[PDB]
Amino acid sequence: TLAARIAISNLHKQTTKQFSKVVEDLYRYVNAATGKPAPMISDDVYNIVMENKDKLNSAIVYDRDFQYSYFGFKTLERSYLLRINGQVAERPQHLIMRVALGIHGRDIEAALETYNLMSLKYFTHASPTLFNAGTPKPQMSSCFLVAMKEDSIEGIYDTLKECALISKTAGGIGLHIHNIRSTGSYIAGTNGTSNGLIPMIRVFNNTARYVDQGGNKRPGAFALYLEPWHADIFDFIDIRKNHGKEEIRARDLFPALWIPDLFMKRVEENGTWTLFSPTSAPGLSDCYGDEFEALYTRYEKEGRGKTIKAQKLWYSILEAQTETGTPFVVYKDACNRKSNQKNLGVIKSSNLCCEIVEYSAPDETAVCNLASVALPAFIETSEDGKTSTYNFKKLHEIAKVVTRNLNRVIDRNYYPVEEARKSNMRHRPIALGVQGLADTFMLLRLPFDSEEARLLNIQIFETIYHASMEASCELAQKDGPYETFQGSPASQGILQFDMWDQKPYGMWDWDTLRKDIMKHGVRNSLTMAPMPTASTSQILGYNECFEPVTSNMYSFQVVNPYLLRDLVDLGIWDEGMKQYLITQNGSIQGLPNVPQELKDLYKTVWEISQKTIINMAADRSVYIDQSHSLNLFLRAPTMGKLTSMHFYGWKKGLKTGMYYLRTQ
Amino acid sequence: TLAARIAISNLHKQTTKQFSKVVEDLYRYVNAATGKPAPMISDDVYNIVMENKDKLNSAIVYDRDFQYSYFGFKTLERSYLLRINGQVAERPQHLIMRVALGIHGRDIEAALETYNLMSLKYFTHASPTLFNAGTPKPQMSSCFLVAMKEDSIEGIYDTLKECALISKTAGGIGLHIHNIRSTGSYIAGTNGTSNGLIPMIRVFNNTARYVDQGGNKRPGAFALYLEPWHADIFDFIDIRKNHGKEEIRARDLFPALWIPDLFMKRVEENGTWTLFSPTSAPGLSDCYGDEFEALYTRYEKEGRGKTIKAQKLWYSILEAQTETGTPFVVYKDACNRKSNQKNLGVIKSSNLCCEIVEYSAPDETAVCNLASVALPAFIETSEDGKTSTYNFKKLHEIAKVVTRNLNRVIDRNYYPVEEARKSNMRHRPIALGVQGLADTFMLLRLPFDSEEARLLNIQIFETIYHASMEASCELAQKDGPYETFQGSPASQGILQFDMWDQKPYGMWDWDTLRKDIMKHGVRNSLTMAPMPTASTSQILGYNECFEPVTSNMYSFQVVNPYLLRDLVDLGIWDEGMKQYLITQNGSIQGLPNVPQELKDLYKTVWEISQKTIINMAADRSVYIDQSHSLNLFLRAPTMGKLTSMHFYGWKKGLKTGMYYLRTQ
Ligand SMILES: Nc1nc2c(ncn2[C@H]2C[C@H](O)[C@@H](COP(=O)(O)OP(=O)(O)OP(=O)(O)O)O2)c(=O)[nH]1
Ligand SMILES: Nc1nc2c(ncn2[C@H]2C[C@H](O)[C@@H](COP(=O)(O)OP(=O)(O)OP(=O)(O)O)O2)c(=O)[nH]1
Ligand SMILES: Nc1ncnc2c1ncn2[C@@H]1O[C@H](COP(=O)(O)OP(=O)(O)O)[C@@H](O)[C@H]1O
Ligand SMILES: Nc1ncnc2c1ncn2[C@@H]1O[C@H](COP(=O)(O)OP(=O)(O)O)[C@@H](O)[C@H]1O
Ligand SMILES: [Mg+2]
Ligand SMILES: [Mg+2]
Repeated sequence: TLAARIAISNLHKQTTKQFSKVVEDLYRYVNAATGKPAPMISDDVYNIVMENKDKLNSAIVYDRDFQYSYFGFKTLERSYLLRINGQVAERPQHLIMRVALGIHGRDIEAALETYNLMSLKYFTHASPTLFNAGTPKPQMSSCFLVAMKEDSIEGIYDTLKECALISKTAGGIGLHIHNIRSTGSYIAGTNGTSNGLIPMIRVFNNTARYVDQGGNKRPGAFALYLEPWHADIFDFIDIRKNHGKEEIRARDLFPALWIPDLFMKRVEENGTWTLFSPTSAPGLSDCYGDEFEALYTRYEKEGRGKTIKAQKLWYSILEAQTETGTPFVVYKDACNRKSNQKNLGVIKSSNLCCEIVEYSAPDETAVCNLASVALPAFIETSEDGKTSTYNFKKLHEIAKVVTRNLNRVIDRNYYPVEEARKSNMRHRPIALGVQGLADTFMLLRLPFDSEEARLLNIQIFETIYHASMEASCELAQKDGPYETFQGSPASQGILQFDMWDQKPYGMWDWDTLRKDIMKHGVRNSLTMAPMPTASTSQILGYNECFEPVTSNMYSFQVVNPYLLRDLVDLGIWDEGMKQYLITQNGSIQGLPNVPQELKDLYKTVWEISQKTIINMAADRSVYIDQSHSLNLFLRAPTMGKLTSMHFYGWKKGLKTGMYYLRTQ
Repeated sequence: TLAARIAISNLHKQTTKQFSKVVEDLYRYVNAATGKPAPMISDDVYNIVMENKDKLNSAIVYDRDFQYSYFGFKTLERSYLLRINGQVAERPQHLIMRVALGIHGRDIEAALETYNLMSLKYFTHASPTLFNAGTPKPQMSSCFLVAMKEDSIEGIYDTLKECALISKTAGGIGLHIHNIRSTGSYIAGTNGTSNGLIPMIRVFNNTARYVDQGGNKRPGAFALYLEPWHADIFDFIDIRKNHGKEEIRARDLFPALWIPDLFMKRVEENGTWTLFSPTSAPGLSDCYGDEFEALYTRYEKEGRGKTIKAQKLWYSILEAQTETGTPFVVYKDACNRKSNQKNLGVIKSSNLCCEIVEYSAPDETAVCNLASVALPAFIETSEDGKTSTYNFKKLHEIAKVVTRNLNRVIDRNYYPVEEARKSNMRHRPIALGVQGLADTFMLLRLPFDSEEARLLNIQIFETIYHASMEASCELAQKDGPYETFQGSPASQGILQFDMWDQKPYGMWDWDTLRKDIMKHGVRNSLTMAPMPTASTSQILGYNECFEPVTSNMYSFQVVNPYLLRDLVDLGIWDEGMKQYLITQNGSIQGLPNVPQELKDLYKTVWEISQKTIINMAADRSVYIDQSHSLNLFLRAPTMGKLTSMHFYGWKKGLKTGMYYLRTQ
């Protein structure tokens, strides 16, 4: 609580103050053990700082280093602040300014604006952008979607190499493997027999452990995508199980289902499902919707696969999620039907955290650059105040700033492999998200499940999508649309919510925007993909992304600051209530002397109906370009509950039915 | 014993008889599950059989199918005889003829000669040649030596792919990794820190399990080579240990030491040894001898590494061999100093079984094609007889036949990767070996450790080397020397034994041969590499390669046929002696009523002095081009014993000090 203004003070004492000097130290750094010059700032950002040192040096407000809570600062200290000899060289303000310069280059005024907005916590960029912006090979991208190059040892190992090269410089990976022939399929060149996915997965698994994001940084992180008809599907979904048969597990990877509607239809009808090897039943990953169903159905009649009962696979899916939190679930038809990149071809996968939906192929590895807007920063106490209100106007303004940021990142990025550069330069996607929706709702006195919260959620996501497309239309006016604009839904005036066949809420003028996009283009094929903010939310001191809090009382013991305020304000906060909190896993329900309104406001995710989560996810989804990383939380899980959740999500038209399933 | 002329009879009944018809069945075969034409004979060998069916069909003697003992036939049945639908289609004679045609093509008379000699068991070819000769992509090579392409993720994964592609089509691999920076070395592109060899080994390990020699054929089989100065050396040697720390072991691979003399010198002097990362101490793998010692010594003074006591590494080497049989030991200086390929550059590794010594680099993967001569087939009962004698003249004749065979294999081979083709076409090495030396010695009434045996060993290897170079000089006269002949020791008249600074035994006219090689060249850079014959020896029914028997009584219980003969001939073979054999692990020493001469003749390897093995290995080594796969066998092992063995071998100038160390 106070140990923050204590440990930040210590860094100040143990660090150089003047920004242009820290930059000098970074830039002139030599790796001692090898005596090699190891500059930690690009030449270009170095020169820019030296030619602007007074302006740059004087713009920085180090008081702002005290915006960070204790965990936030320590998060910054451990992994983000550049170090010289195991000693931290950057103060948080310094990091921020390096990033704003990393992103903006010669445009100093744009860099100053980003410095102010980030230092004041209106928004942040994703971890890799913070780690690497303004450094010599700035790999600022968070996400890569990799296509298995070919069903051959040559393509498998070309793919493995690619993944290694990517993991080297710190992305997370989604990799689709639908085209690999299954167990027992014939191998012609040697008259042999395939052992299927598992032994191939195990090679990728080891690669992930080996290539730890730059040498002792973080284990490689790959999610694998598979359509539920693949004949190896039962072992794939179990890849994370704790119990026996070590040679058949792949514990360092994450399995994801790329589900066609037909699977769901068959599950609900209590029908049959057919398992195929892709050699016997080709092209299934390369179509979707009615076209997929006609193709699948024919192959199924032609006897080309093995028939089981659908509900047998399902029950196994459900078992695996209950035990491991995986596999993830992303609906292939929804993704494909409702994607502005549909003119590129069929989208075969999502990504490590199920927010990105972008087209990939053997020659194109889809990329995304991310940032998240801090939703609390736009609450103003009103002019009388106390009403508090929500400044949608400023939100719109900042989302436009961040849009332009993520666009510069595209052009200034170092891409690990050529397949990533080719994709990104062509198609130009970007990913805006949010953090602290829970905090916003709290501050404003709205319960998560309330109709008021429902409305705010809709308006926030409408404003972010509108702002991002407005900014992207602006950039297309200056710089031209992205190469692949023509033929896109957006070129026809079909925007995300149109694809859900809905009217927009209408807080913004979508018609003028649409008129404008049709005439001038947009600069980015996609703009929205709300992400977990698993790390960045913790730097800023807010609840991750768009989920309710999991607990009003984490563990160092820290009680929800909004709840604490309230308890003291009511003459009820004593030792007998702090007790009823570490024991109650952070709940206040049923608790004796506590007003109903606080109970309704400080509900945990474990106490909110997942029908409420799904509904709200489905509401904002009309304003999301890509998808979003929808964690599901079940207290006492049953197959019946799990089933109704997936199905409710599925019939709502979600793209990401489920990220992790969390239990207790 | 009789179950052989029973199970062979059954195959006959269950197989088609006429050779050209089995060929027809093979050639017209369709993979049923996929309906793809899967011809199991090349077009070229098919056409040859059809244009010569009477001659081919009538030359075959199916009585010869009864040359094979019971284990031999079953070995053939399980893995070698081509199958159509899980049913064996080839009789052994058929296999033999396919191979002779696979090797010889249009030269029918050469094919007939090879058919007679193989069917009559004068010699055989190595497993891959038997599996694949005359099939559509005939990969007949047994050995590949792979250079780690570069100290980078790009080169590591290009290497991994290469190994996969090779393993696909059934070779064994030696891979040298001396150039990979060790644990804690700096990584510049990302300001990180290396985790060294182990996590990289684990990726190769998984690849070996995955790529099982054509799809369900046999696990991948890789040996790794490392010079004992590499800073990761303590964990490398322990890679096969059974006990804890699973993440640090690599149990599906085999570690091999590539030892400079200096290591040994330092061990014996009780001196220091210095551990380096190759980034801090470059070029050590790229020189040998005095040049290596001056370079190593300087780096060691310049403080570039970590200093320990030599005997600490050694003791650990010795511990690991005691427990796992590994690491193998091959002396880098001996290999390099005494190699006809020395004009190519520094040889950085041996192979999976430590018999091959060939140059490899990022663009050249050394290859070898193998065959073994059955030493027993050249015993004739003499003209009066009973003396038995040894027909050195026929041995010479057959070795010349096999030389020409292995040369055609080179030209007719399908190479899995371009690096293997480039090497093999340039340099053209080949590998002759032997099987049943133990049987030969027995039949002839010579104890393994006798002076008579010593002499025969010297003469056999002299005759094989002479014959092989004679034949290879013949081919150079027709076809030109191999591309890289000029500048070689052999081009200067320096033959293997010259490099040991020895005179040849002189049973053959080496001077005329030398005159001839100097004028005309040889077709192959190398010709001799006696191999384990771990499988092929068992097909023919003889003791593997050049080792004494391990036991006069294996397990189906089978007693040494030469010993059995003797016991019945002496009125001593009863139930009380068969007993003293299953219990005595197959020994006859100390046994009451048994003549001294039989005790001396039927000594086990466990009862022969390893000084005798080393001596005899050192004797024949002067006639070996490459090296040979020298297993060592110790009853009750101690550090002192193990040490004197390695050192005695080392001072004898051996190339392969040790293959496996076997214990009990
Ligand atoms: N376990 C195992 N799997 C293999 C092996 N070789 C290939 N595979 C798998 C990898 C691919 O999914 C599939 C086909 O591999 P390739 O395309 O390299 O085989 P190839 O072109 O020789 O035969 P094809 O014409 O594709 O049937 O079989 C092997 O040696 N062991
Ligand atoms: N554990 C781990 N090892 C790595 C990683 N990246 C590279 N290595 C190892 C593999 C090589 O032995 C060595 C050098 O790798 P690279 O040549 O790909 O690194 P780079 O060229 O970026 O840096 P350099 O100039 O070579 O120091 O470090 C990593 O992300 N994790
Ligand atoms: N452990 C990880 N290693 C590498 N990349 C990751 C990891 N966790 C998340 N990512 C990448 O960052 C993206 C967004 O994740 P998020 O948790 O919002 O990241 P952060 O908050 O660290 O910026 C994911 O889609 C994924 O590609
Ligand atoms: N398990 C194996 N897998 C692949 N190759 C092997 C294996 N064992 C031996 N080899 C290859 O064959 C060579 C000679 O071995 P040997 O035991 O004489 O083979 P074989 O008797 O089967 O022909 C070795 O140097 C190695 O490269
Ligand atoms: Mg193929
Ligand atoms: Mg490098």
